[PDB]
Amino acid sequence: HMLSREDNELLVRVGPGTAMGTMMRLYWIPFLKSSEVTAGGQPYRVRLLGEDLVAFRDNSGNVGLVDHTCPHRGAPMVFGRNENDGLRCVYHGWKFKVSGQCEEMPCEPADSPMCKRMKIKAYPVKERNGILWAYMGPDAENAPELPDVEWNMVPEEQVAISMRVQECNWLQALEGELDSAHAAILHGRVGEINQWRQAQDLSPTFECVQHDAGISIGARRKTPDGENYVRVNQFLMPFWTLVPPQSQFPELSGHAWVPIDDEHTLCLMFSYHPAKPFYERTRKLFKEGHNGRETGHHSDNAFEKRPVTEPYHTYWSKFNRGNAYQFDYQSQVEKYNSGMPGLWIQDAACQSGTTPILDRSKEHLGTSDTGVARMRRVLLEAVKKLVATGEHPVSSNAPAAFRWRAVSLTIPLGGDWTKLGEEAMRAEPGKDFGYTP
Amino acid sequence: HMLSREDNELLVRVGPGTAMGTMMRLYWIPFLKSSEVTAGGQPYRVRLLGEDLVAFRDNSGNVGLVDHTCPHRGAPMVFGRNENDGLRCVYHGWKFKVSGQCEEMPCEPADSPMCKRMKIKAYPVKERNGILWAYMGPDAENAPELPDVEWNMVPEEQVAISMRVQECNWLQALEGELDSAHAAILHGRVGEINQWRQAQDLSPTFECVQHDAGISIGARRKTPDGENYVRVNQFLMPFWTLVPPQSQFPELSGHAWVPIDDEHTLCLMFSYHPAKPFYERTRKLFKEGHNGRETGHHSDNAFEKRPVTEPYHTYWSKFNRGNAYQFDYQSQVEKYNSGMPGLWIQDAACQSGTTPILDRSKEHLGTSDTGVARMRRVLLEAVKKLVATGEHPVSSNAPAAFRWRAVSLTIPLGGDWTKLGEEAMRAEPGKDFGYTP
Amino acid sequence: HMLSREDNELLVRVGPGTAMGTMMRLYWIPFLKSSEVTAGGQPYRVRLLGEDLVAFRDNSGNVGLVDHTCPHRGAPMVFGRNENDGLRCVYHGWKFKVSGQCEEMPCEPADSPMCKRMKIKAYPVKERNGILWAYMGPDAENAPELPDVEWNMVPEEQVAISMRVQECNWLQALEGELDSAHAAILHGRVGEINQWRQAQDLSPTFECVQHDAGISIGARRKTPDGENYVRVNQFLMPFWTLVPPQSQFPELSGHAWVPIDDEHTLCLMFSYHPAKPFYERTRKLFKEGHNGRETGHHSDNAFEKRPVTEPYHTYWSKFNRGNAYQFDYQSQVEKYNSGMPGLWIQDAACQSGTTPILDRSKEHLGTSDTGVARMRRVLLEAVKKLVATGEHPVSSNAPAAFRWRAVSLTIPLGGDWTKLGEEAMRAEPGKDFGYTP
Ligand SMILES: N[C@@H](CCC(=O)O)C(=O)O
Ligand SMILES: N[C@@H](CCC(=O)O)C(=O)O
Ligand SMILES: N[C@@H](CCC(=O)O)C(=O)O
Ligand code: FES
Ligand code: FES
Ligand code: FES
Ligand SMILES: [Fe+2]
Ligand SMILES: [Fe+2]
Ligand SMILES: [Fe+2]
Repeated sequence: HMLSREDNELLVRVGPGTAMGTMMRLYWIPFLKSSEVTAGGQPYRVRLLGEDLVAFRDNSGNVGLVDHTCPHRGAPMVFGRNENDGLRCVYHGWKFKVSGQCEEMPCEPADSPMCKRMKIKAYPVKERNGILWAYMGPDAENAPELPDVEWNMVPEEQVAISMRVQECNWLQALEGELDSAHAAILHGRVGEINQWRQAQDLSPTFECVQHDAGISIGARRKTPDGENYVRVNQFLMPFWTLVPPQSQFPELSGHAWVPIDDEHTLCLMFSYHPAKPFYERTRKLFKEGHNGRETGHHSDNAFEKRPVTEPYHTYWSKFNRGNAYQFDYQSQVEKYNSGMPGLWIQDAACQSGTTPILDRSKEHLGTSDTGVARMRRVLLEAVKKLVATGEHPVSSNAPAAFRWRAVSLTIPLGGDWTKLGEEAMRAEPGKDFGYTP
Repeated sequence: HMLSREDNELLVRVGPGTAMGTMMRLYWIPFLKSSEVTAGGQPYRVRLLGEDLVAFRDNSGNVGLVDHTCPHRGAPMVFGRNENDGLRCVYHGWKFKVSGQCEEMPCEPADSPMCKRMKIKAYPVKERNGILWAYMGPDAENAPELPDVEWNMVPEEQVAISMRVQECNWLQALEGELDSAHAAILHGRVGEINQWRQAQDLSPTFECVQHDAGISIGARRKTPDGENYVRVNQFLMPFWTLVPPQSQFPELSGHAWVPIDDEHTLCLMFSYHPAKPFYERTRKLFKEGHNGRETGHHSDNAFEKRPVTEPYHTYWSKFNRGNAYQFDYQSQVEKYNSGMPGLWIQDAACQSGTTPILDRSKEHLGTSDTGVARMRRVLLEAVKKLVATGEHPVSSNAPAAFRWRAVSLTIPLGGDWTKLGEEAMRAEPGKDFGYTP
Repeated sequence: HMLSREDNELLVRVGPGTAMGTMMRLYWIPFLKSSEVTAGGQPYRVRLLGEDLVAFRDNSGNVGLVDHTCPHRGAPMVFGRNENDGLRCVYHGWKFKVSGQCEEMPCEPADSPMCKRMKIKAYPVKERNGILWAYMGPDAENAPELPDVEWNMVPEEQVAISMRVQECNWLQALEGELDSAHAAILHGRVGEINQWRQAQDLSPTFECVQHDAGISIGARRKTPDGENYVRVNQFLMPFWTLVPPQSQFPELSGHAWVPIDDEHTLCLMFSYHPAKPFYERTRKLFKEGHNGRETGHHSDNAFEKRPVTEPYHTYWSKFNRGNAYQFDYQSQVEKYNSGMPGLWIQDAACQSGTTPILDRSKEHLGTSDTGVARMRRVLLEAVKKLVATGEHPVSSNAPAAFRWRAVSLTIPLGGDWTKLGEEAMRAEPGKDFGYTP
């Protein structure tokens, strides 16, 4: 469970040519909402796995993802003209299709073959249920299908999405969602029956079961009746977490914790009902805030302004390191265990720590980190095999391996959740929970 | 035409002791307007070729250029008292003349010889037609006269000047003014006869002729009548560009692209009539803006506020990297090929690229860069000889070599512009264009 | 007197494991006002000698000083809950006493021994006359008593305190207070009898006498009557300066110039009467400003806002590098030798120089720096012995060695101030000056 500086480096470094950056590049990356690029409209800057890029939707409705720098003499592609089914650099007129193929160089002789030989760096994009996905691996023609992540396979009326930039490395943010025991402590109310059933037993015991695409982490608690309440969080490779539903207005939430660069993470959150249209009231509260506080989702109107040249320029929060997440001491005294003004914010402020990259060689884990330690083991084993022998993880070529659900089961004391919950943990089209969360 | 990382380094690095910084130091540097330092008034911070300095005009009207740091115990010289024909550090009273010679140390015994031995680093300044020039080379007593650049030799009523800081390395900005084919593309209007004659032929062919002080770059276009329209841009060592005049209210513009440091450039722009007082209307539009947009010059009231301790503290634009040059997508859609709100801004946003120093080893040149490639050849050859054998460029000791003009000639198809334009490309006191631009 | 780059490095570097950082760690560090942490109230971030920490006062009134980072999984301790005589990280509930001992880990089994073995990095704090002191040395059980610095031993009604962050390395700020000749120059009025008696003789001669805890620096001036006026500034190890009193409303001022990190200094200033309650008018002017200008103390309401996560978040001035200390040229012309709007500000702007760490290998000292040079000699000798042989300075284990006062004596021409001022330079409980300042 104890990590060297070297192990820490293998996990946090995601830039081009790095171990973890190479392994991340074997998977499709969910990187933007469909709505963010309008056909023939403004391009949108992103940065993914350390690389600065520009997405645009052409007039025929197709999205390309290209270098942010023009390959001619280096002008910014975000200032290009998106029209006639291409993005054209305004400096000398080089025009690129969504594929990256250059289509015109107006300043060059018309006989010139330079144009047909020219490509801007570009990555294939797929689009599903309002989400754009990119494949950044070296062999696009050998890319598998999108992963069978249920949240992105249900009709859109069943799902609610948000995204935000968090100012820390991806893995310490991901860990925060495989950490069942934190929630009652960090997110609880001062003083006072209980508020969640997790509040009933503050020290779950842990059991973890590896499968082809990650690990199931069962947090086993005692119930005031001497049954077991098992919350099973799911990790799916390389950067997915699934959160076990609560009692009221039960839904399946989770994130892809997409590394923007070594210091920043795109926190793509989803909340879905597996079988019914999503709760209308919940949807609105995600978007507008709840009792004046952020939910687990980022609300729609609480982002700062950034220029178009910044990556994810519309996803930087008004709650950030530079203002200590608008921490409110008085509310910590009077009402909330933590004075951060919302659910995701409480998570972000803790997990982002006092520097953007956690040094795990300095940490001191307890039993509450059992699941965290086990998930790291999966990552490290995978990345090391990739470095040692060039072997890819099974899950990088197996879309059907992602058909998982987190579950919150009530079972006899000492029960085997892996058997009792076998069916409920299986994702299926339009199948309901199969139990009472 | 293909540059190594190493060649790129030789060109972009301008700090003390570097190859290009050594070669730049062989030439007089135009570095401030006369009006910027009033006799006995406030000193003004500058940084040139990587060095932080303070200019001041003493009570007798003479300008000195000295270290920004007091040589005693390091106090900032910009806070010194400019009076009694010296600048005096307020910490312990050391007073320096424009030459750098220390004149008084009030806290020292009056017998002490330390004072007469003490000099602050200082560089010789010359003043001509409202422009201050500095010589930063190691052997001031062997400095040639100022270069015979016509723009700075005409009476002031014939010339209009602006300066601005651009947040990129000097050479990529200079290149933008030896790049005839860019202009119709970057600076054109959406949709629609034509607007400039350059718009008639979007792919000039290129011919370049080296001379003692740089290179003449002839962009040859076709005319709708089967004559040739040749625009000859001029590069003069080490950092001058001359722009061929347009048809209406023809004038000769250009820049010295003065390296402030490796990441910043002082863009000193001049526009002159060679024989008549400058167009009054043009002058005002440079100063005030044109249809609410910047011209090629920076307007007088569109700079941000900076503290006196910053170099060129009054020349940082309100249009800058941090706000994406106030890019306006709607105007790009409706009216302008590029949505940057002015001529210089369109140039700056493209040429400054996505990082302050362009890596030319990553670029992909075409025929439109013929002149750019040829100018780099001149620079690289010069800097390499200087490194290899210590040989100075001819033009570093030949003021009369700078007597050039850019020209825009109409000539028979296939004509020899070098002969037909021989006289028009020669600068002479009060001589008119000698043709119709 | 001439320092190598290497000597400069030995003096300016104060982080963990460095020479000067090791030697500083042998002494108690005055680091906060008592009033800054209320019992059971908000914790307060500090950084000392390169280390980021959190101070808190528990419900029983005791102060702890702990790592700013939770030793579990790295959450910020400044967001912890200060209650029930501990500070508890909100992420997983780890609770720490003022000693650093962990008291609870709610998420762990109740049998678990991890808790009793766990400590957060913590340092012992002592409290005296409204000042909190920390011991950061490796052997706390062998720490001497607090130093017998009189300013912190008188009843509080005799003393006035301020603190501010200055954006430069500690030693160049400390030097400014062992530099008698600066004051009449930097702090004087334009044109015009005199204003201080230091203004009568602008070039004192210097004599220095080392003692166990530092050096006495006598600046000897001529009086308009042919007597001697000796101002004796005191340096006490490692970072104390004592300022000789003036004529009117004489008081003893000084600072501990506490290194926050290599680039920042906590300027803890004290002004006391040795025998009477402090002048009420003086006290108010320190707090409110004097004729609209800062005194030597920072006024109470001229700090910028910083988030709770910044060290010394309430001590960053509105007069700072980023705004050139609100320098006012017009006032420099009309009224003040230096246009900085106050006494400490004039000091700060000069001594902070043009970069945060002065490179002494580039300086050019004169006789006015005699005391500065001698104080450096004491520091360098001490730090070198510590590195060479592991020997600690005498003064690091001798509280009674700090019982010193600066003095401003009137004595016969050529007198021996060390004998004439022997008694006046001795600090004693409630003893008056023993002369007329
Ligand atoms: N995102 C949820 C996860 C809840 C859980 O792990 O049970 C939180 O931060 O509380
Ligand atoms: N400064 C002018 C140069 C014009 C030319 O090269 O012809 C521009 O940016 O358009
Ligand atoms: N802090 C005082 C010290 C005065 C002295 O050294 O005499 C000043 O800056 O002027
Ligand atoms: S820089 Fe993009 S076309 Fe020339
Ligand atoms: S620092 Fe300039 S005179 Fe002393
Ligand atoms: S990070 Fe502080 S208790 Fe877990
Ligand atoms: Fe949480
Ligand atoms: Fe241009
Ligand atoms: Fe002073």
